[PDB]
Amino acid sequence: NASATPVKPNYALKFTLAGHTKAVSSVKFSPNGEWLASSSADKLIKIWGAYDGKFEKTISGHKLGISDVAWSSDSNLLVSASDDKTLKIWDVSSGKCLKTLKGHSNYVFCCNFNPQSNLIVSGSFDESVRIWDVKTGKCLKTLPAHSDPVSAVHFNRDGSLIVSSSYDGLCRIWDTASGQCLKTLIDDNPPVSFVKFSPNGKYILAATLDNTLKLWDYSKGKCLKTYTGHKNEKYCIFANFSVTGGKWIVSGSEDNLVYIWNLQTKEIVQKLQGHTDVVISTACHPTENIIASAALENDKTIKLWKSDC
Ligand SMILES: Cc1cc(=O)c(C(=O)NCc2c(F)cc(-c3ccccc3)cc2F)nn1-c1cccnc1
Repeated sequence: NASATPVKPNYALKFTLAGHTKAVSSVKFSPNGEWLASSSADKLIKIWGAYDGKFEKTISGHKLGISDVAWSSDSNLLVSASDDKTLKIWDVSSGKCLKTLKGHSNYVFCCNFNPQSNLIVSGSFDESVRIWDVKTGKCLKTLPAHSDPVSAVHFNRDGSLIVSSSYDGLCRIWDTASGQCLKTLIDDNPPVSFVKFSPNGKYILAATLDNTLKLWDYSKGKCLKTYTGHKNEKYCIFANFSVTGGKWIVSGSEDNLVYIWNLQTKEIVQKLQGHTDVVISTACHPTENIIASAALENDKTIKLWKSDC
């Protein structure tokens, strides 16, 4: 009683990046592919070579831990989101703080530039989404987005839309220009710990704290794919579309592994072993089949992985 008679990636460890003194929170590749930025509970941002993993510099100034970091499209600026209730805009070359973005009334959890990089979007424990002017550092809009902390914020491919997620169990799609809510994605209502648009902007990938990732057609409000087998019941774990080779979904996990799924078949195709604590963050290199992963305080390292597809 059995059946009658696709390629997988082969990610392998290349480098372990040590230096953070507390849990890592977020890793992001620069758009130019040259750098990896890491944020940590240790209040620091570190910059590493994306290709050889070589430590470049520490950027300091936040008064408390950092949950997230994000690059401008020209790779020249970073924004960071901190428990000190601020975001900071950094000149990466000089390491200098250009602007402190003040307005959130509690921890800032998540941040992103728009592709244009004239705006920053932030989400906070204060349950709001804010849109900031990069040039002036002024808050342009406060969206009453959620009824629990905002876990993720992301612009789509042309900057016209924002997606937000919250532990309130909702994903919302916002019109950037007006700040008006275009769509709420909702029955079981598990907390939403992470969301991002697909690179093509047609789909959103949402992580829920029932050990599940789902690919939504948000226009149709229909779930097209489900990815599971990993552990996620507590943390905001960054997930990704890997598009440089085979079409994969990449995520961290509370079982200390990096999970890679076939986007179409939803099968687990790789589990990357090596981290010694929760893998809180994954990132995919913009041009090469390279993954960065980072872990919580029993580990505190970033790992770089390479695949042939
Ligand atoms: C060039 C390019 C290549 C990509 O692989 C993607 C992208 O989004 N890939 C993820 C992806 C997919 F591979 C397939 C499905 C899917 C789901 C159900 C049924 C049928 C298909 C959904 C997905 F989200 N995007 N771009 C891109 C990049 C920048 C601006 N425009 C486009």
